[PDB]
Amino acid sequence: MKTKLNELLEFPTPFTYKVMGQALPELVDQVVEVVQRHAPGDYTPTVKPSSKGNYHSVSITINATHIEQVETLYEELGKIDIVRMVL
Repeated sequence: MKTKLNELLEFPTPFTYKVMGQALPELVDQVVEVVQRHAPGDYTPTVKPSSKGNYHSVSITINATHIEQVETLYEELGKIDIVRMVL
């Protein structure tokens, strides 16, 4: 595929990302749902206590076949109105 946004080189590379922000219970649900719909295989975000129970920093693993694909996947899981961010 060649769209210069979700697919171009067609090569699934390991993207070590960290979605840090507010502690969201649906974060792991959207992380595995958006990472599977775009890249083959199920993945999850390892949440860790960074500052408090209200704010959590998770490490999401993703094998997006394109560079910009992992960017849209982060927006799909981090679309909450609260502070959402990714490494």
